[PDB]
Amino acid sequence: VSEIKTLVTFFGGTGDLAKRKLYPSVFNLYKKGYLQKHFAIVGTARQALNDDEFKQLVRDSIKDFTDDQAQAEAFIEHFSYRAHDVTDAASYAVLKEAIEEAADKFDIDGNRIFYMSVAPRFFGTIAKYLKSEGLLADTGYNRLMIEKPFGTSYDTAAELQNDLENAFDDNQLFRIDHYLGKEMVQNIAALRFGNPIFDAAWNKDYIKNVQVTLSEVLGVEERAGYYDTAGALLDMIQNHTMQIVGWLAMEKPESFTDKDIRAAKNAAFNALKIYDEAEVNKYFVRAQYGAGDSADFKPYLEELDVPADSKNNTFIAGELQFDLPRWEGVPFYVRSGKRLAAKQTRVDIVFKAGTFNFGSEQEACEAVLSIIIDPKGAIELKLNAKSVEDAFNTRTIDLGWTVSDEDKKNTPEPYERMIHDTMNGDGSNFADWNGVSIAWKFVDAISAVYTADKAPLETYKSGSMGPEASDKLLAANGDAWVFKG
Amino acid sequence: VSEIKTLVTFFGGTGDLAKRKLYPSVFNLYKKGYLQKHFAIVGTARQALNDDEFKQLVRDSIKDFTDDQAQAEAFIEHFSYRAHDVTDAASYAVLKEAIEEAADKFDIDGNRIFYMSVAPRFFGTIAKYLKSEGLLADTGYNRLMIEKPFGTSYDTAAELQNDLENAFDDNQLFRIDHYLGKEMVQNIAALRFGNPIFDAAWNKDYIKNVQVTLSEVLGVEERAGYYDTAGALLDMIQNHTMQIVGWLAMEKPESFTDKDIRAAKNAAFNALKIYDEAEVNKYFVRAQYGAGDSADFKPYLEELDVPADSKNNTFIAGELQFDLPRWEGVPFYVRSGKRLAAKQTRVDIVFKAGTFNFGSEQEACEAVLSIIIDPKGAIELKLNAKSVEDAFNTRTIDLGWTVSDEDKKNTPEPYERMIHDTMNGDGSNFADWNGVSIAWKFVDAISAVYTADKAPLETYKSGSMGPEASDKLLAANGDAWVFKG
Ligand SMILES: NC(=O)c1ccc[n+]([C@@H]2O[C@H](COP(=O)([O-])OP(=O)(O)OC[C@H]3O[C@@H](n4cnc5c(N)ncnc54)[C@H](OP(=O)(O)O)[C@@H]3O)[C@@H](O)[C@H]2O)c1
Ligand SMILES: NC(=O)c1ccc[n+]([C@@H]2O[C@H](COP(=O)([O-])OP(=O)(O)OC[C@H]3O[C@@H](n4cnc5c(N)ncnc54)[C@H](OP(=O)(O)O)[C@@H]3O)[C@@H](O)[C@H]2O)c1
Repeated sequence: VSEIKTLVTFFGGTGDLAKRKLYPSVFNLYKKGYLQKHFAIVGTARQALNDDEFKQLVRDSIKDFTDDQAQAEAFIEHFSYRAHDVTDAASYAVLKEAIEEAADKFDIDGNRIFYMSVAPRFFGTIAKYLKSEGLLADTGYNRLMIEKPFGTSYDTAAELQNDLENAFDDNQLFRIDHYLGKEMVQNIAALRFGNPIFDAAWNKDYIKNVQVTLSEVLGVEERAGYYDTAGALLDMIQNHTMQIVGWLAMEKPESFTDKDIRAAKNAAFNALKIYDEAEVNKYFVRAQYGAGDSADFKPYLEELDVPADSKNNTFIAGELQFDLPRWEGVPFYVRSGKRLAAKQTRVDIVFKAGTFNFGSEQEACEAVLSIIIDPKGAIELKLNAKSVEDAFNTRTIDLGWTVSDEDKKNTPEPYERMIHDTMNGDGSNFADWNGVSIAWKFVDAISAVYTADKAPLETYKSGSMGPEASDKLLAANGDAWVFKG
Repeated sequence: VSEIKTLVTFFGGTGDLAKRKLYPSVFNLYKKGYLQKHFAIVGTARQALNDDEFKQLVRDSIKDFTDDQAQAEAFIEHFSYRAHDVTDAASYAVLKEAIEEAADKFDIDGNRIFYMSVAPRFFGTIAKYLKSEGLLADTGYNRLMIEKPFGTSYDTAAELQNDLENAFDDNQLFRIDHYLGKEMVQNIAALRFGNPIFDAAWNKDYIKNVQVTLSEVLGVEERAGYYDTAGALLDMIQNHTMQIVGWLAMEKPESFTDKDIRAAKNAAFNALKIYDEAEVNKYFVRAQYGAGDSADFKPYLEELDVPADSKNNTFIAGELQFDLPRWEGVPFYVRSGKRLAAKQTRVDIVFKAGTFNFGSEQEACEAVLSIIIDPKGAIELKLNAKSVEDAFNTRTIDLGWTVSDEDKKNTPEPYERMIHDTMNGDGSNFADWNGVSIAWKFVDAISAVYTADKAPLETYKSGSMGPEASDKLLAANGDAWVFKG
């Protein structure tokens, strides 16, 4: 396999994410032979540790992924550390020095990746100092990996983007969204464009509606502190759901290059309808989970640290509309919520029923293409066939495929994939500025109605798939949620 | 369920087919409540039996399908018999009498079905006498069920048709072909017309080639006496294969009525290309099985009662061409043979690979829709998806569906279905004159080249899928057999 020559700096190197997810992911790239001799990893945080102590931290982090002791040690030898406060400009001179020493020791010409595994408030600060204090390489590339979230409204995101653009171009920004790094999400484009029978049918003349579900069975848990201010709207819709929808609604690209894929996705995003107060009440539904059918399934307001006057949404369902010729009249239904009937991330594409008359009692129903992303990768195609009756009649049958154990074994973790894509300079599995800003504009419009309490807050029994208003939404267009639980 | 009022006469009533297949099939229709009070079954043959003895014959025939003794006896009470020689005109007066007595006893107004379970040489004779001797009902319908074969060449079939048309119209003729009475064969039209994504793709712009396989693992066995003069050509191709192809190549009908289905099938049959000597050598392959990989798999010439100078075909493979806009440039490959790798009756529809460039090492292959009819009903769709690799690449995955045990339990035997369809007057699962005559014209053209030895006779190892010439045939158009064994 070909060698990747790169120098990666991990801000928040002693963090939980760094030791649980980042280091093991990088180790994997080394095991596969992508990282060989010309690469270095510089960790940093305020904690005063020397190179040996940091190496031991990394050693303990990759412990459970070690087979060959020699292999582990050869990898660990590529790490170095430097204590540093991100708010102290002068202190950046010390980190600059460590970076240059590492590049010398391992002979790396530029090719720097900066990973921000720190609190969101530091994002803009760090980027500006990388530029002003001279940490950016003058050779090769310079890429920034920004952890979530990327803003909390269009305004803040716009501000962050502005600060980031001081030192980087948008094509150098890699916003983390682990859902886009999921293997099955990447199968959408393959199924669509790789098969003419689907490619030709991916439009208003064959599709009736598209449904995206991101259900969870757990509740707010110990995360009340954050969740109460975010809700399903900011925690699941704005980011994960919107980006999955981007893959589904995109135009057919000129080629499969990241640049062309983004242009095709943006054509869709730019045609998305932004709702006013009236439209929000008509096309969206917000809810909060009530009691379950036992006692441990307590209502959201009775959860720990939840203000008894919280009107936070633990569920969102809504209809999206694209003003593009291929999607004219095709609603895109989305829904995500806590304490629902099942944990599942799926896409259901409902095809219009055919008008051929068999003269049978039961006529042709709608065919459905389902792509289950979580918990296990699956693809199902519900088609119309002949029923086993004496008289000719139709029925639906399901053609299915499931990921094999061998498949599961070879599938890279989402973080490995994302770091690897960044080293490659491949932006196809990453949201760009345009897609993110539009996602924010769309969501802000809804938020405004919610914080101003200009829309009802619904309730639903824990364990159900949501309030009846969710079904009322689809019924208005003669549609129904495919996944019932 | 609604009651069927009918009087059925079984010529060859004491025959093997009558007691093994016919009577139990009719009994089933009674168990389901289709046959109630107004129906009678008149059996006939030369053997001198009285009504009691025939009833006992029927009793022993349905023995293994009895649960309720009372039910069995109520059914048996509807049977009567009359000794009769089909070559003796005068003797028909005696059968006429028995038929009219049965109609009185059970109050049946016309609605007569005559089943010919006798030797083929009697077919024309029986029909002519039914007319001249007055056995046809003057009220209701009169339908004739002709067992196989329907001729041995276009000439003989044309002669038989002429004799049959003395007393019946073609719409009253029901030619038996148990393959058309198979549940899965009837699922073709449902899959195609019931699903717009397939309906719209069932033409030259999406399909590369269609393949029909009717393989068997057994050899000529004890059937040398008949087989040696027929071959795979007359035994499997002319009848079974041609009619399955009819379902596949038909135009889209105006409605799903038997009349419209036949008109749509005939549009295809009429556009079928009849081959000359040159084309036969170029588009067809005849072979005979050689030795296997043990000793019990002896060559065809070493089979019992096989003339050491036999050039009989135990395998046929060929390309069919339809001169219709929807099939322009689309070859239909067919193959059937003995001592092949596996017993299987299937249809494989190869879709043209897409031209979208992923920039991957492995580009999009051809999608395949497979319909397995025998031994177990199955439907598979091979599609292009993303491979589980670090770099984006494509692979094919299989979406499958299999008939459930409950399905198998409810599926009517082919004979039950055929008799039931005849009582209903439904000709959709039956070949009409036009389809049969064209099938004969097509086959005769090939036969002529074979009996005149103007084409090579190939050889193949028992257990293989046929001679290499079979593969050479598809390779000429850049195609390959999907089912490898
Ligand atoms: N872990 C998860 O599962 C997860 C999942 C999704 C998203 N994320 C995101 O990843 C980022 C951090 O996650 P985490 O779980 O790893 O958090 P964490 O345990 O709190 O780690 C914070 C890191 O930042 C360092 N730090 C604090 N203040 C600093 C400063 N003033 N200057 C320099 N370094 C400073 C800390 O080291 P010192 O205290 O020694 O300075 C520590 O290494 C956040 O953006 C979070 O949203 C995490
Ligand atoms: N059984 C199978 O699996 C099978 C499968 C496919 C097709 N078929 C077709 O079904 C037909 C017969 O099959 P089979 O297996 O049932 O044969 P079979 O046992 O030979 O029966 C022949 C019947 O014809 C009667 N018969 C003979 N000569 C007659 C005459 N001169 N007048 C009146 N009746 C006469 C016989 O009764 P008498 O001798 O007492 O007159 C007997 O009942 C054939 O066309 C065959 O091709 C059979």
